[PDB]
Amino acid sequence: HQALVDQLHELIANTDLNKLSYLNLDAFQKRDILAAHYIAKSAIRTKNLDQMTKAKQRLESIYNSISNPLHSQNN
Ligand code: NA
Ligand code: NA
Ligand code: NA
Repeated sequence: HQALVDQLHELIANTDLNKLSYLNLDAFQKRDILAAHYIAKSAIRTKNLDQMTKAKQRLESIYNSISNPLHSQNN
C-alpha cells in the first residue's frame, strides 16, 4: 500500500495550514485539518489500512471543500 501512503503524504502537504491563509478557514476547519494530519500520520506509522483509507477519504474531502469554500462573512 505504498500508493496510499504517497497519496496521504500529498494530501497532508496540500492542506498545510501555513499556506492556506488566503482561504479564510475558521477554527473548526483548521482543527479538522490538524486532526486529519495527526490521524493520517499515525495510521501510516502503524500501517493501519482501515485508518489510512479513512484518513485519505477525509483529507480528500477537506481539500475539495476548502478549495471550493464557503464565503467568509460574519453573519
Ligand atoms: Na485564516
Ligand atoms: Na472542535
Ligand atoms: Na476491516
